[PDB]
Amino acid sequence: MYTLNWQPPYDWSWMLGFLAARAVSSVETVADSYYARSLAVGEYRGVVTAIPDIARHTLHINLSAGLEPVAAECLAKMSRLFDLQCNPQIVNGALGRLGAARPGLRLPGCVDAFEQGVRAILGQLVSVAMAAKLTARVAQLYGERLDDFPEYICFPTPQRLAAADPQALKALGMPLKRAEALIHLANAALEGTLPMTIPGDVEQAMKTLQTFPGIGRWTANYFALRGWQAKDVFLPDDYLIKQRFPGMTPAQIRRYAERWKPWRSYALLHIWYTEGWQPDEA
Amino acid sequence: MYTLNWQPPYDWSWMLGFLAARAVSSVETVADSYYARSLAVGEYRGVVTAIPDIARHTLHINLSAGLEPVAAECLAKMSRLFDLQCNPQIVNGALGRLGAARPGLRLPGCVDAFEQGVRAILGQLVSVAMAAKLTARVAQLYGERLDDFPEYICFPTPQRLAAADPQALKALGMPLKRAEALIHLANAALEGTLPMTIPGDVEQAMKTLQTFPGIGRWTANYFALRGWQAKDVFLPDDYLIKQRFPGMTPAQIRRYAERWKPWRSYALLHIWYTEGWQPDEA
Amino acid sequence: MYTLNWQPPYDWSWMLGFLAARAVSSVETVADSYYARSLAVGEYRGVVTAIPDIARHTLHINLSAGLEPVAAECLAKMSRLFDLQCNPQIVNGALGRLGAARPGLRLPGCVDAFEQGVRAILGQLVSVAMAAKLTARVAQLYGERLDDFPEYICFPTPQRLAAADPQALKALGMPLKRAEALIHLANAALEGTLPMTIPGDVEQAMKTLQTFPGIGRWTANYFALRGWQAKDVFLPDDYLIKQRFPGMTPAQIRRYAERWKPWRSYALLHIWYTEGWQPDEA
Amino acid sequence: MYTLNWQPPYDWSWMLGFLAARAVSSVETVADSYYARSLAVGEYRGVVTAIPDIARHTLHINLSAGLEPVAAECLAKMSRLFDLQCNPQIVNGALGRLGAARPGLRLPGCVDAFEQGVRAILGQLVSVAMAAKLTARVAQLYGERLDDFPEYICFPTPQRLAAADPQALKALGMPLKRAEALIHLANAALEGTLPMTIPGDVEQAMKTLQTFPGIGRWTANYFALRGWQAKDVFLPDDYLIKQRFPGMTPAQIRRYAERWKPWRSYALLHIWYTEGWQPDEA
DNA sequence: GACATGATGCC
DNA sequence: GGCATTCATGTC
DNA sequence: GACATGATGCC
DNA sequence: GGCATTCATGTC
Repeated sequence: MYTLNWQPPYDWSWMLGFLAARAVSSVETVADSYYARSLAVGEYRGVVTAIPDIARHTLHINLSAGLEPVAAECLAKMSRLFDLQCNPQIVNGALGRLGAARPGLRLPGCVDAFEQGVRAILGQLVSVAMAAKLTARVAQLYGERLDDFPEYICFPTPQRLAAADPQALKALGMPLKRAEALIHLANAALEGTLPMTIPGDVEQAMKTLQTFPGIGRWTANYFALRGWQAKDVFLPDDYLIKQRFPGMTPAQIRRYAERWKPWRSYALLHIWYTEGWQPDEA
Repeated sequence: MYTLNWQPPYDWSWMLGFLAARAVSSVETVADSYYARSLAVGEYRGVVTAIPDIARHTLHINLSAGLEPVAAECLAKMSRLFDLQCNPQIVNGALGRLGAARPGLRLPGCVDAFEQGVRAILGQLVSVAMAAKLTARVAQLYGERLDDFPEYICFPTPQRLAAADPQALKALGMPLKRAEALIHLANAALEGTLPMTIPGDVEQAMKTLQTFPGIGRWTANYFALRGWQAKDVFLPDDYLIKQRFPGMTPAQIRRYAERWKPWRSYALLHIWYTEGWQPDEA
Repeated sequence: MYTLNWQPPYDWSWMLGFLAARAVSSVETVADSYYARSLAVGEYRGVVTAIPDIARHTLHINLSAGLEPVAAECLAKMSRLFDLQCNPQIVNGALGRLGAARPGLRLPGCVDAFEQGVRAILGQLVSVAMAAKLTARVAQLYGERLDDFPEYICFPTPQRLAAADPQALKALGMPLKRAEALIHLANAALEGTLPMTIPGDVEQAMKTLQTFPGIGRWTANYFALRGWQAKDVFLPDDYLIKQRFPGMTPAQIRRYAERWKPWRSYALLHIWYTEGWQPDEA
Repeated sequence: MYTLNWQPPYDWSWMLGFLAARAVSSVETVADSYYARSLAVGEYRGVVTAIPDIARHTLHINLSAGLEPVAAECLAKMSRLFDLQCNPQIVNGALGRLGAARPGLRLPGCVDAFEQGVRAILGQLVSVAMAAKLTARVAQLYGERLDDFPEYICFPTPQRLAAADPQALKALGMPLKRAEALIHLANAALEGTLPMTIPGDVEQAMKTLQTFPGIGRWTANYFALRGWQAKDVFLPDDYLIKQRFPGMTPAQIRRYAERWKPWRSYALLHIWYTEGWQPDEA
């Protein structure tokens, strides 16, 4: 139905793969040729299906009737998730060989910042597959199901988690703190203290976030990257990044990684996916 | 040449009219058959042009190639500006009579909540034409002209206005406090303190807002209305509203307005743009 | 066994009577000729007895054995409780006829600024009789008893009230918010944010107290008057006072009292205990 | 004239010796057999003199006519300055070896928390001698010279120092930050933010003090020691202490010292005054 | 990983 | 010594 | 109109 | 009485 353009190359397998390693049971559905999920925009809802057209470097988007009144915003969310805006060779041109291996690499964003906020928090300490299982449990319990599509369930809204009880959340399998951090986050959402859109001054914006309970500099950096699609942010405290720069302290990794300015968010993703990348043997 | 749907009726005359009176030179163009303006999404810039198609119950939108990478968000910004989600058959069924004469009414939104904030402030205690000239100045002095279309100019981003001299602003015609308020607002917009999207709790959000220098309840409400497009807001502190509700106080008005919940914003528009209106004896 | 003299006149039947209506059971004993109470200065405990020797305008203070390692401090407390520094000449000369009735009128302070804080808050709304009852109940629940004087119980420390259960204090006959105030006051005392001695800028000090939950303008003034023995404070928003100035709004009364600087506290006392008194409608 | 009791033993030579080394010209006078200094309690000023009576186990204290109205408080201040409450049997008993050679050791207090704070600040980084003359200059400038005894000047009041030009002090001989520190301390004092008396939670009060500009943990501690006469503080950051504990980080010294509570303040002193002192190797 | 705590230089 | 910043610890 | 100040009910 | 909210009122 609706269609959006992107600029070649676009590694859809990599993107669809990435999104799939984090897909949430009953909220998302990832296939080799399309991504599909529940979606809410105020009281409006339904399902969004995105199908790439490698041939016409186009992305087709289908909305269920429930979402039609807000079609546009839906489209905007998808474009932010997929990073259509990305001009692959402006980025690659500044990343030399670091990306040469896969020039179609895009920044996996999100369809909702609050959700991404919840996602980045449950991702603390644990594995990607576990954070997925976890987020599913939280969704299963606090997320509202679709009348129109039973098989689907909407991601928990801010006000549903705000009223949630720590003990209940904790029960799902997370420490008491993690749960409280989630209940705080939802309140800043209702109050509009959590930026749902990429702020002008990202750093300051991030600092503000780290004052939030349960949100450290890692949670803040990663959220900046996914929730805001911040393109020039690196992660010196990331598990892997540590293991990718063996023998270095957070400020040398940051001080090192600052050579990929202003596209560090991309340099980060490349390093994550270059199987055996060791800093330049110089 | 994209296209967006809308449910009829839709008083296009009324809308454009409303947008024309407050149109800012170099920034916006409003003809009786189309609306066009300068737009900026981050660092992407160009010019938007919407052309209502009454036959099709459709809004056509063309995009300056400089905005094609971010077409989706652009389309979303227009849909918010024109209130494309509105199911009038629902709103009017709710207000009954008050909206019987102008069933095609829509809430005139904005293209960017920050811009609309600036606009709200510069709209304080002055005629519409007045403010649309004051503002036009600001956009002339702190705006990013386009190369693709020199004729237009982008609204001042928060970074260009954040680092502005109070006197520099004041000198275009506004108390110093007013120039100060825009400076503040601009800051919250850099550290994500200014909610760029309708928050869950709009009362709370507004209350917070009010602590912002240069912002009172009137400005908060008008901001929530145009900036967030909140549908159940009313301005009992407004100049004309006082006139429409003779000898009645903010409180009296406010609760009389309670009869229109959850669509007090539409009710407002109907009363404003309906000269000679007056409350009942019950 | 200890003497501290005073300048005449000194209305003792009035001082004691006052301290009598407000006397707290099991903590204070007040008769026609002497005053006695439990007293604790840190880990030092014991009873204090005050016996005025009108004939030789000297006050006889006796101290239980446990307080002797801190006699000086006890004496100082006793002297702030009885306003022995007062110079009847200066206040009465400055006041004129206002105090011609009772020149021995003194400013009744306290023995511990925290205690007084707990009294002031409790002295809220209820009658003086009620207050003493309510206060005594708290002392019974949180006070330290004395081995040598089983009939006496020490007034509760901040260390016990900070740890108090608001519901426990509530069950004693006070609104939840009122108990939440005691606890806050108690905590303030622990971190040292409650002035235990008259502060350089009484005014600013008081303004800061009002920021405390539970403390309004009245409590903050009555605290300053009794707890710091500030001599130039007035209670324009007090009950009885309002009666003393019929038809006058706090600001009026208050503008009137300016005529008494800097002995407004003393002024207040006389006007309070001069039943007839009325302003000069000139 | 007045007499205060003290429990034996009391090493008067050491005590008077310690005050002497830090005696401030025109403020204090220290001699083999007595101690004298100016003293103002509100608008009551005069000179205080303390003369120990080894024979009768007592401290004699005379006050100039100016302070007689507030004499009891002068006695209390003196009792705090000379630690008259101290029971050597208790402290020493518990302290063991440490206080075995000089069992008459006492905690040199102060006669005014504020002044003491000032002293703690001015005494930073420089030698006891510097601080003394440094302080002296401050007193001669913002002080209140006594008419009855012109060679004496009352240590400057908060209101006075709060309103001093930070550059005037810089001139007296101190960094501009050491000066703003005084202006700040003085403001806190004007409004009651500076605990003029020992708090319930001494730990929490010190933590708070360090927020004060110019005040660190060292000062915050030294302040709790002399200003509040806290008996359980240690100074693991003192230049000399670090020397008495060679090759031990503050946290280590700190933990070792835990063996002297609740009298770590005394232990400190003892240790301070023992050249070849060193912790037990085991 | 969040978070409190413990271990160079500058001015 | 206060103060800023960057490692390095160590529960939970 | 924002924004100080003063001057009715619900706890 | 604390306290949040409301109706003038004067100012910039």
